[PDB]
Amino acid sequence: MLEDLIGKAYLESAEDRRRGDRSEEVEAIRKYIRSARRTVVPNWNAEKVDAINDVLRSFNLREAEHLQFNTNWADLTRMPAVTKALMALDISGADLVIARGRLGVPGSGSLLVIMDSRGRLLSAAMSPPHVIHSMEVREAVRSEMTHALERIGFK
Amino acid sequence: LEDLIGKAYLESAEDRRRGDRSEEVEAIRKYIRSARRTVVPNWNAEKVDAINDVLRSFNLREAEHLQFNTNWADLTRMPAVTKALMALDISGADLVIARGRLGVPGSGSLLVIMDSRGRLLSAAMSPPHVIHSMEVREAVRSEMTHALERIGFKR
Repeated sequence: MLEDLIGKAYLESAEDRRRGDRSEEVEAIRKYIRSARRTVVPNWNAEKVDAINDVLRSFNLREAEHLQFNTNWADLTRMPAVTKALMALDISGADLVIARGRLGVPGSGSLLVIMDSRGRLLSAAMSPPHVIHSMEVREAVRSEMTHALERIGFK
Repeated sequence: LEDLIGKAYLESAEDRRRGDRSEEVEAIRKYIRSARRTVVPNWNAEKVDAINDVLRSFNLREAEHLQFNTNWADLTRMPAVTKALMALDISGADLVIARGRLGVPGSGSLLVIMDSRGRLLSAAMSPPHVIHSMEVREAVRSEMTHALERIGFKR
């Protein structure tokens, strides 16, 4: 499904017919997520993985298995959350990856991403650095996971 | 920023990293305030004017904008980031602000603030317009506002 719609969207942009995202594209992202047989999270922290899984369960989505690899190494790259997600994909071969880490440079706060089996970005959500807005991490993760799904029309 | 990046990288490397530090977030704000030239690749006057209205309200120098075809960013995996990098590579500016698609078709919008070496300082997102009927200038205004307030700017 996603390849079909990407090919079509790419042709649209190429022919200057692109005027934003289309309801069928958003729907396909939801369908991809709902049908994913294996979802993996590289984050090892139980509070964060449990928060993610709490939210998935609340949307009737299959829970994520977590990996147990050193994820500090992602923090020496330009987009840590995305690097961590790609690491999870490359190790696991999963259909869906959900990962959380730093947005960009030190100081830039947090980004949670939902990525597909070929390394593409389906949705995401962010929080300010904790030093700017205090929020218990489990609630930050819960809200980011919720926002990442609701923003593409999940109920 | 490189001095703080070095120290943050050493923390992560040595298993001492526990989130972003106040001094790091402060450094990002300083970098943004000190920028000699801010460039926006988005050509749409409505989007550029909304960005500039926000910058002005935060006492920041307004962005110049580029005029080139930005549709082609939409054939890449992270269109907003691609667009920002294109703006940086053409302009040599100190600060780039760019808005475009987050990821795959259907994935909504991402606004990024990028430094002179292509690193991500801050960002903000909106759902696809089909999901949230926000007027686009309100979408861009709110994204620009969120991207600055999340790192501690005050209007």
